Amino acid sequence: MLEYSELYPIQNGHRMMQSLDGMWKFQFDPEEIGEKSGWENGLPAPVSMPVPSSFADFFTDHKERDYCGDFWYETEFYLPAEWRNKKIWLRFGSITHRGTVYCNGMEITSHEGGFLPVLADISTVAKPGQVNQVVVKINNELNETSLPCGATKILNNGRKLAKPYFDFFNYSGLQRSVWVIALPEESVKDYSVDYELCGTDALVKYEVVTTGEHPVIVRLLDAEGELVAETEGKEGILQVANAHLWEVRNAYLYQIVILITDVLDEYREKIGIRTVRIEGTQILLNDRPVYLKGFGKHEDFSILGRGFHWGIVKRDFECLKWTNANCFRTSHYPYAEEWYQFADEEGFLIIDEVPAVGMMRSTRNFVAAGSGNYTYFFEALTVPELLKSHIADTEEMITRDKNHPSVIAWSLFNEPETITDYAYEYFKEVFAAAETYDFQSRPMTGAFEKNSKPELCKCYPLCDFICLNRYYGWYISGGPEIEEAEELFRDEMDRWKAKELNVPFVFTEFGTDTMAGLHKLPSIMWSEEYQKEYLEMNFRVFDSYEFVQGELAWNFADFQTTEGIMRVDGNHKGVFTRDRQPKAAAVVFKDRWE
Amino acid sequence: MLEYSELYPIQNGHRMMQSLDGMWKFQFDPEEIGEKSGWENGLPAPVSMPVPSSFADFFTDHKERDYCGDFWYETEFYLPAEWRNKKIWLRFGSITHRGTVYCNGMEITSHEGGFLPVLADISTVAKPGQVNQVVVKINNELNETSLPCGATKILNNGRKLAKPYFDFFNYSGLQRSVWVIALPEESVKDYSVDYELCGTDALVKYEVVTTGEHPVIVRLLDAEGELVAETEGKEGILQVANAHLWEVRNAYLYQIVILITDGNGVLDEYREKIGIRTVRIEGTQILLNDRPVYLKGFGKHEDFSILGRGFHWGIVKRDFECLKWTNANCFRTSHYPYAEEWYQFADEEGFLIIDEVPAVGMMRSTRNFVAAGSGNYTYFFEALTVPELLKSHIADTEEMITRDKNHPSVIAWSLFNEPETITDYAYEYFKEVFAAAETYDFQSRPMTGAFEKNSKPELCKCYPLCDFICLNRYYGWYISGGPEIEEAEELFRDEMDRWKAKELNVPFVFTEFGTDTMAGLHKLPSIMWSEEYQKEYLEMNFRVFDSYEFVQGELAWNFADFQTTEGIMRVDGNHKGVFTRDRQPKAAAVVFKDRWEKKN
Ligand SMILES: [Cl-]
Ligand SMILES: [Cl-]
Repeated sequence: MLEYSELYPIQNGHRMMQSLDGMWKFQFDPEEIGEKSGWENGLPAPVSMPVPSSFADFFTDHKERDYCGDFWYETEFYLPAEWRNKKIWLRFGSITHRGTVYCNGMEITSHEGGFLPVLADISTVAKPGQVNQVVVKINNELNETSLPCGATKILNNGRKLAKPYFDFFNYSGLQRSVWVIALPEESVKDYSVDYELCGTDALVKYEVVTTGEHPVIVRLLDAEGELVAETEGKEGILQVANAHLWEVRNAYLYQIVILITDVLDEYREKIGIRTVRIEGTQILLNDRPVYLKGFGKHEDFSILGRGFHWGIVKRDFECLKWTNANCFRTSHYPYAEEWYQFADEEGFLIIDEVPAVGMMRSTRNFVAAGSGNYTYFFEALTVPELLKSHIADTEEMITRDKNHPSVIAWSLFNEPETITDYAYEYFKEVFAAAETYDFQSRPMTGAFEKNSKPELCKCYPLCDFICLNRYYGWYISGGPEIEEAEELFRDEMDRWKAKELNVPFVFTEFGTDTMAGLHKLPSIMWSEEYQKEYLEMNFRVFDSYEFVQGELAWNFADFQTTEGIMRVDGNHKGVFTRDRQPKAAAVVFKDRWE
Repeated sequence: MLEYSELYPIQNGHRMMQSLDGMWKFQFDPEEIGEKSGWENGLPAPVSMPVPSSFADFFTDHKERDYCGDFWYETEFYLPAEWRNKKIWLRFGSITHRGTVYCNGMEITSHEGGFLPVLADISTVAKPGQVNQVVVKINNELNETSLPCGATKILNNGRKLAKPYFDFFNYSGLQRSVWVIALPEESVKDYSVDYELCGTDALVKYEVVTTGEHPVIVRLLDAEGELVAETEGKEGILQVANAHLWEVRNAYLYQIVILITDGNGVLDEYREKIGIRTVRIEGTQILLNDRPVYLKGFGKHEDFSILGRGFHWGIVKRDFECLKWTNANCFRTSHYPYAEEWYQFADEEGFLIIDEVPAVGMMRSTRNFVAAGSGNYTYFFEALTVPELLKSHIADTEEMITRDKNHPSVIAWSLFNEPETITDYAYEYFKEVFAAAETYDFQSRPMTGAFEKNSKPELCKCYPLCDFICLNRYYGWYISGGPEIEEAEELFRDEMDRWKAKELNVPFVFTEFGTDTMAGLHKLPSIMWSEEYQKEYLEMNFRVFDSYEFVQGELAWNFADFQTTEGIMRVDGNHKGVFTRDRQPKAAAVVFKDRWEKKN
């Protein structure tokens, strides 16, 4: 279990917080001489770099956009003098992909994983009342011992080029907000809630972790601040009579309030009373079935790359609502915590995905996810280091996101090898670990490439429901062969039906690249009309199987990828353009999903 | 003299700040009932709204995008206990266009002007160690008594529709960051610096304004932190030996430090970075640090996909990397003061700025870009609304100058863009604006504005007031375009020959010239709207500029495609950008890069 708290920062009497967002100093370190040359003390010749954002798309030259290797940030903040006697942490929403944090010259901690928060305890070096310095050494290379997976090519000048095993640009930097926070010396470290429904009434079971021994009181407030339940102890049950349940696209948020007393700490968070259970082939939310309708997405916008902005969230949610979606998948990595906060208010359902993408050794991975070629990926001697990373990223993800009502499943892989017992052994461990970290035991899943065929795949028995990525009519029998493609699709769904697994299937990826404004009569692959015809055919197949309980189309919006001959300025399978405007097919979803 | 400080917020022991950026609560008020119905105490049915951002582009239906009238924002912040016995202010970078601030139920203050900071003293109503509430009524209508000017149509169902007299979309709301801050009870309110060059040495003349009577000392620190000058007094001269001047695209910044002292103690401390440099017009020449400068760059807009005018540092970083690749040294803040961060960063990068008050649309026309050369006068400055418009024009000027005057990057004030000037009612109007501006600026730096074609040499009455003359011309586009471009050139030269013959002996800058250019539209031979036509229009206008000794700058229109109100002459905004709205370059962007690499 973890040496820090994953809880979002708040500001009350006992807990303080100050934003470090703004313009930082930035400098590339291509010869990797920073540590030995005093950069922990300040950067020798930096530039200005916005935070949060991704560094790549600001520059005007290739070597800098495509930089791969070591690079540094530095900034300076004044701590209020009133934060003596408090524990003081730096909280980075993310450090992509790995980094060591230095503060006032001292190395505080290093982290691996570029999509989950990083906590640095600077209590012993922070100078309250004075100006303080923070310096972060970051690395954005890809390998097969960390997620997401890939490789690093050295070119003739010795400069490094990222060669990912995934299909999305390797944005990196400090992409999410950065805080400095003050906690009490005895503090709430973690807590977990589970829900039971008793007719109209409800139980909120909870457990609490603290950095101390003092008694804990837990209060639960309704939307208007009035009290509805109170229990003493670090373990308890809250009784909410005539409970107001969090519903799909109709949220109700209670407020939990955790206290440590003699009052030493207070933590407050919005939660939603709802239950998630798989009965047979159905997904039950509050004991009634739900059908998932929505999109795979990316944290991706012009200029900012993966940088968080609230304006992107607002628009992306006003578009999801306009299509009448109810659900999205945080593909292929946990998002910024603000996305889940807002999903909670709006009643969207989230499949939360750990970044286990790239577990097949292929640099053009999307044509290759149906080629039939096994890459011997889980037979290699780096696999134990990889497994340790994957489990640690699952643990940090679940701890961070488990108390959001919108999060209803965990996706623990996208398009890996599953056709050999080497991969069963691997994934069995991962699921085992995820089952222990989630106090609610909500459904665990992953998304399968076409190569994980019903006859050969070893891993679908680990899944509570099964997610399929399928491109019938695009990478398989596309264009004039599109009727062959429908058959082949039905052929496979027939074989899955024949297995009588009695579990739900969700299509988590299907789509066509579509250039906005390419019209052709008759339609051709890449036009707007072909996208509509494609979707109308996948819909017919989905609607032919009682156990298909969900469609998450790929993608919500055009996004940026590694450049290559099959990628025309990124990936054009969006239903919206990258500036968040709808292609002709968005209307297809809107109508179907009403 | 203003009842508050325009000084950007800092965080030291004496001064603390807290950001309120985030999701605020938002609610439209089409019936205009919020105050009588208690919205000052919280909104009844809100939705969430990013701050900073313009609200318009988030929504999916026209009624909300095109909303005009009253609308309300609300949030809640915790004030640390330790801020008892401090003066506590809310500081909005901007409230667009007018608004009334409420804090814990109480009307604190009102403000008119959508593009400069709003300061609201909440010291008597703030509750430290408790959670506090802010609520703002905003109105984004346009009128003829405030800037920028327009009108307001009432549709048949009672809906208000904005009808601006300007060519940009009427984005509005809380478009810039918002802070709550704590100041000392005796604080630095204001300061001003002027400079004189003394060979290897330099003088920094200054003056400080405080809110009490304890004494001031002023320190000056070089770039590396070391003390290079010190002076007691609220008015002084700092003596910098072996000064590092601030130079175009080669910036050096000192830190100035202003203390209010209680003998051996410190009451207040303010620090800003500044840059020693001098600006002077000598004849037809624009002298920076005693050498001539040719202005090369762009008129810009605070504009970006989804965010509207919302401020983001990444828009800044990208926009400056593009300006550097272009080899520009200049830009004008058309047509309103920008977020302060823009100027802070121009100081680090050494760009020259022309700072523009929002005095645009002073001529009644709703399709006003076909009408800046039409020849039709609209009696704009004889209306009885004009004395009110003058007062808020001066008020915005004083507020812009007080805010921006200490940036090295700011070399001149633009006080109008394309107004009617062919009339003595207009001379009498602008004599007052300029007289006002002269007083608020401690550096008496150059004042100008930008003239439409309508303001001909023989008819214009306002160019005498200008230390240099900015022209917006579109010969080869709105006038005599496409096949007739040969004629557009002779017409252009004929106008310039008349300016020449006046022998005014002042510098002329071209602040607008451009062609709508659709990215990707290629024609051989070229046609108006093709990328090829943009390049040729430009090569033509450069030949004209270069024929006149007194032309000393060229700011092309626009850096980037930007959003306007819609209509038949506007294909999803304005397409005179040299870059796209997503900040990639059309073919005429290298025309600039090459010309400007090889100028000075
Ligand atoms: Cl290059
Ligand atoms: Cl509509």
